[PDB]
Amino acid sequence: SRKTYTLTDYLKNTYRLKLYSLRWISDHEYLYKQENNILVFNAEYGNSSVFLENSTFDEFGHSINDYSISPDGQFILLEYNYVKQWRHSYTASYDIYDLNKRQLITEERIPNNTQWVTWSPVGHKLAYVWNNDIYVKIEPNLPSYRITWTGKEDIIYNGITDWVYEEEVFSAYSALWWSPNGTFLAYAQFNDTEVPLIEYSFYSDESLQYPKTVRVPYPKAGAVNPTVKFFVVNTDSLSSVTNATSIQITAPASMLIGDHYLCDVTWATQERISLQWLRRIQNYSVMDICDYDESSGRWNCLVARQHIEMSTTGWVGRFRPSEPHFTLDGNSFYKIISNEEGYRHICYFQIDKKDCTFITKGTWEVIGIEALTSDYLYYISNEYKGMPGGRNLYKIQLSDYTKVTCLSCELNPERCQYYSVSFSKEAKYYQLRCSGPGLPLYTLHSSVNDKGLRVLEDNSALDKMLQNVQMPSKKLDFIILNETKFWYQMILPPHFDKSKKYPLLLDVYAGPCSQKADTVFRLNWATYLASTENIIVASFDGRGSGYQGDKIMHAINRRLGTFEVEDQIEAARQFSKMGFVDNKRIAIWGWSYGGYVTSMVLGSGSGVFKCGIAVAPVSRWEYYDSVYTERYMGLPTPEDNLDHYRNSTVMSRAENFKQVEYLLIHGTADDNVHFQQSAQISKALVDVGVDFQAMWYTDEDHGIASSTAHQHIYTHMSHFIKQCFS
Amino acid sequence: SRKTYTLTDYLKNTYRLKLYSLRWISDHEYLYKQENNILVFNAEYGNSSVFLENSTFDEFGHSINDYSISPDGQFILLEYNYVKQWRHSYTASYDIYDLNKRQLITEERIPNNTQWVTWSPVGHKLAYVWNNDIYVKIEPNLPSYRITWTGKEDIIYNGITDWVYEEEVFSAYSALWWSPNGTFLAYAQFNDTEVPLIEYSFYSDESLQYPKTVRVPYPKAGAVNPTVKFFVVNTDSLSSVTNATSIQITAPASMLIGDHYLCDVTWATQERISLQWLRRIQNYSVMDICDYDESSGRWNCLVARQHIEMSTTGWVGRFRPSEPHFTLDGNSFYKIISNEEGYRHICYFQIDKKDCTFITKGTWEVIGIEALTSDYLYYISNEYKGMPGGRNLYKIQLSDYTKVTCLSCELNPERCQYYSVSFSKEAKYYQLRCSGPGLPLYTLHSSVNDKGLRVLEDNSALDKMLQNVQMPSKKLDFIILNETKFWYQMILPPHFDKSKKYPLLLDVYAGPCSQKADTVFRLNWATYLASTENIIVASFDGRGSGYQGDKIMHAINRRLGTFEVEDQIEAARQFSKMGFVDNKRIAIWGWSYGGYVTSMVLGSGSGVFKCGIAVAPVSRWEYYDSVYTERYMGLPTPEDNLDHYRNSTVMSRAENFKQVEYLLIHGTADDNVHFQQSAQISKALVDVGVDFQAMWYTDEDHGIASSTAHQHIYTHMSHFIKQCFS
Ligand SMILES: N[C@H]1CN(CCc2ccc3c(c2)OCO3)C(=O)C[C@@H]1c1cc(F)c(F)cc1F
Repeated sequence: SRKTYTLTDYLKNTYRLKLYSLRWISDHEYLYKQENNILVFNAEYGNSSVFLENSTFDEFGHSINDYSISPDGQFILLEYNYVKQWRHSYTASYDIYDLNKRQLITEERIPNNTQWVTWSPVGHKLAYVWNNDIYVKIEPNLPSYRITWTGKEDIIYNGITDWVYEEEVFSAYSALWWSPNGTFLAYAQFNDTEVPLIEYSFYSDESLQYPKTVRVPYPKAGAVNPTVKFFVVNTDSLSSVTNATSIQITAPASMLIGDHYLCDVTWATQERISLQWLRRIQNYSVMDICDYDESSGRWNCLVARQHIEMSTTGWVGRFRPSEPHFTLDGNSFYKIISNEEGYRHICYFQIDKKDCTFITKGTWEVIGIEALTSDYLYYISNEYKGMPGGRNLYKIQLSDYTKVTCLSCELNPERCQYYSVSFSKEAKYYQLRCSGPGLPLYTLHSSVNDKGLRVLEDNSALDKMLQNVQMPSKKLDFIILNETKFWYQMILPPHFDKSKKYPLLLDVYAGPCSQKADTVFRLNWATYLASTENIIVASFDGRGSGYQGDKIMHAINRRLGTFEVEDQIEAARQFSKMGFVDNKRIAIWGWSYGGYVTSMVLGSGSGVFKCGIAVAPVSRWEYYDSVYTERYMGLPTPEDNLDHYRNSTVMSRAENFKQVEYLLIHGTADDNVHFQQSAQISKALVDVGVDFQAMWYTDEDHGIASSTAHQHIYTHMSHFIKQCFS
Repeated sequence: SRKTYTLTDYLKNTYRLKLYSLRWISDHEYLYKQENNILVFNAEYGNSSVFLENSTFDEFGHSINDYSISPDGQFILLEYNYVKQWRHSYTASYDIYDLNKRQLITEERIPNNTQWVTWSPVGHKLAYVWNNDIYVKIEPNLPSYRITWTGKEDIIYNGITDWVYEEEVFSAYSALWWSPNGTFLAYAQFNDTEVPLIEYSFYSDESLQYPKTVRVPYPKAGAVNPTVKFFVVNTDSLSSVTNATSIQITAPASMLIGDHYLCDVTWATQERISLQWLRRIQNYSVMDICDYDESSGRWNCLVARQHIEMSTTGWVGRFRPSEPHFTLDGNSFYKIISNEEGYRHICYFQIDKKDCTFITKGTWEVIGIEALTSDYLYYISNEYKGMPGGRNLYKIQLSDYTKVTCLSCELNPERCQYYSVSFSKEAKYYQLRCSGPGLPLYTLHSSVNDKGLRVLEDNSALDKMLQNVQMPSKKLDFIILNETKFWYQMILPPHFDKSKKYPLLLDVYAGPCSQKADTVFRLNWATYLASTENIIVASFDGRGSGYQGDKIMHAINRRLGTFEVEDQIEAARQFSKMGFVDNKRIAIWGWSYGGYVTSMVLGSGSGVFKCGIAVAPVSRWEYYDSVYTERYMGLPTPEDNLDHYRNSTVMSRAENFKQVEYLLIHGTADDNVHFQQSAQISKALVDVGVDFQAMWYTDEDHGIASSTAHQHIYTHMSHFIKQCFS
């Protein structure tokens, strides 16, 4: 028949998925950015109007990669000169455009190289970080206010996170939090003074005669961590002559005793804020709730109003302890915690009551609390059809927990089993985002009746196109390892025939709380490998997996590099026994953590895999950051878990590579998983006399995402798998 | 028949070449180190005696990788704790053993981490460098004498060279020169204060958590060079309370005007020393001759006694201006300079006479002045049979230049056409070292009659072995490019048949003044490729080549990356037209400069080569050191030669790689040709969409010589060529 999904189709993106990215600016309207201009839509009827003309900035004399509209509708922050840094951080230039007088504000503008800018939740206030310091701008055109004075590049961070807090705990560059009505501005301060530095070369443009040495504060497992401090300033009592006074919120005592982290900050009310602290041994976490003392200016976190969240089987939280969701009066909150059975469900807390009440339960987990009203609590779980690789929106009645209602399950069971949601400001309207198993589907509904208002995007255009091509099929199912059931998924070739014996590629990640077997629709490298190369691309979620309860997830506690890789081999070993697998041609590949596992699996001497590809893998945990590695491995000291830190390296298995064909790929500018980790993998192989393929990607980081590097690395890998299979 | 020379034979060294390394300690005896003990031989009769028993140091409690016997016979310098640095430099610990009292001297011993140690030419004096400073030890057991006090790691070097002087001009770490009778000690001082640094990561042992950044003062083309100063101290007028006074010898004026180098120091007499200076534009070089002023302590280099050596066609000297050889009275000297016809021959100088007299002439060149007596001058040239890839020892009568006599030519024309020689102290005896075309042959002779005394080693043992194996044959011959003849050599497979069509590998180097076509016997990778894989491994010496006169050598002046690569293609293009070459399977590979050419050739779009391998190549000249690059390319400024610096990069040709199969190999710790150069080659290929193979060698430098890396890199390459050919 016609043609297949080729590699060029994947790299050149000839089949484009359509999205529908809207931005709720109220409880009735959302902004729908189009390529040229920005519209404004009326959720109820759908009528729309141009918010601002595409031509409006024709002669701005600068490319604008991003806009940001004040919660006022009164102003537009314009971002340009974007210069990416790490996964989330980056700097840019900003100009504020007045929608009132339609004038570009030119006085007291924001500095260039600003690290972070953000409006207050309600007016048109501004808080930005520049040179690691925090500034506040009560008016778009008024002089700025210095909040902090201790900023020092690479040493002291104010309002922005350092490398590890950004990547590991906050997953953001920003470390500042406005209060509900913009009155207060809370922020964190990080001190990297004694954090060791990671140094690597950056070659830059050909014209750069001498390579530069990039050095960033990065604590590797067991190293000295950055320290943290919290402050809350009053953006209403700030002069222009006085130095704004930032009130510090310290403690708790149970955390000050030793190395700790600040893992969450969520405002309860106009004057109440909650902080969540975590010990370096991510076993024990403490949440404090502080009130602003009217006639003292300070903040008081009452003991008795704090809640301890710990774990005897593993660490706290999937990645970081859950986020609390406070009721209007802030006198109580809902948050996802682990079950007495080990399943993450919603617990209802009274700020001054020690015990909470689980409102949900069962052998499934609540992914996330999406919205809260005085009436209902909207959450997303994988309860439906009892399959953890699904996602549906549910709403539970706060008056009767017995009354839980799924709002996505039946909308279109055939095409959608994986939703994500986006509510308007008061949760009066919401947009459901279906991403599989069929083509992505975007629709709008209203919370009063959960009535379907209309389809925002059905990817019909993409569909029309995809019928002229032999697409691969996806099978989501499970197998049974001694009692427990583990899910897997296989990307099957067009006209798949269970009679024939296909070569198999095991796409692996297997990180703690990961999930490679789901119902999401994807047009990636696997699509091609199956559509054109007729290769089955499988994925198995074994011990360590997430969203299935701690008994499975914490299985690899203080024991990384064990069961999760062991089960990957087990899965393949079974896949081959299913009759449509040529057990003579079974390969495995993964990126990041998946690269670590690929290597561990190829070095297991299992004999199951013929060849494999590791892309930017981890070779030994003492090389990765503290926050991540220690959450699962504890500390690398002989009193804690050093022995296992040593038993789970890749180099220690080098000898067993004699039996396989291996391809090691790593970007030289990887700040996350340092090139060092692969430099130690190759050295071990060379010392053992093992031949293998290699490929470095100069100036590329953990993503190898630049246009040319991306197309280059998949082409190289495609050849590799073809060679190993044909 | 039996078997072939396999890859394992090459890597595991199953067929060992025998040598005969002796050390003349007089004009009648030499020391012959054996594995266990050290013997002493009587050149005349051959009788020998044990100089020191192998057991003598059984319980020294340290492995000794090297000995050094005083020109006294009285002492033995013992080297241990060897820690290699660059190509020549390294540090070690030293203990001196007294052969008189057979006692290990324990007082005032030499410091650990000593950079360089050396005896005086006659007694048992010692001069060593430690922490970049010079110390002198008049007695093995007496307190040391600080000569210099300005030493500063990576900034100021005293008595030892910095990176570039070591690698480029002196080809040694040592920068100190004793006078004939040990009275005076001359030394150079280098200042790297403003030399930019090259920085790269060194990952070290797996246990090293954070990679270290190695940084060394390295001037790249056009960068700021180190500056130099010369001093001569009197090791006889040194107290133990006073700070030794070092008299500086400066100028010349014609050199102080701008950037210059110190390219040679050779003592004439007990009180006379000669220095050779070279301008940064290695066009013009000045030799000063200085005498020690008896009643003034200072040194005077008389103008009038200095000689200018320049060149209008190219640079001065093959690599650095030749070394002068003074007559006993130091009132005249012989040195190899370029002919008026462009051929390097011996010129006779009177220290105060401007013009010299050429004693040799012809269309061949004098390789080197080996020995000088009041009677004859012994030199080595490639005059015999008129083939520049040969080497023979000649002696010319100083009384009649008409009387030149070859001393090696006829000894064994069949087996030996490439000799090197080693004279006893007074040139009363000499050892000839034949290294091809047959098996290496070592013999001893006496200068009075040039009588053959006896064979020292004939590699009979290796010969007996090699007859049980199908060895490859070597053909040395030339072709004719418009008038001129250029030599080539081919390593032919056993039972070669000019009827059959063999795949061909072009082994290339082609650096300025290089010579890949010679008559030397070698057991290397080529041996295997031909003996077992039946692949012809050729080598062609075209424009740029050396030992054939400047018309050929200076052809690539200020024009690297042009003719020398062009002719490599030309040679292959002819080789294919010789009927025993499968022009469908022609490959090319090279290391260093040969890697640069391989890349330039593969990016020429010639279509002649199918595949190729570049090992640690140079991609663009602005990346290599100043001294080397500028000697051939001038300065990278728009007023000099920047345009061509830019036209000869490898990246600029990236596009044309679409047509070939390429393998890029580079060591990550290469301090010479920085990994940067290949990081820029791969980046260019990725940006152009070209697929290729790669392989980095973690912690290996320009040599990739460590045991495991060495065996690893040839195995990988062997597979590559086989894939490309079979
Ligand atoms: N660097 C890790 C970051 N991360 C957690 C992100 C996150 C933070 C906060 C949060 C989250 C998720 O959900 C809710 O709140 C990961 O998921 C994996 C990342 C990883 C693992 C490896 F082993 C690698 F080698 C390389 C690598 F980047």
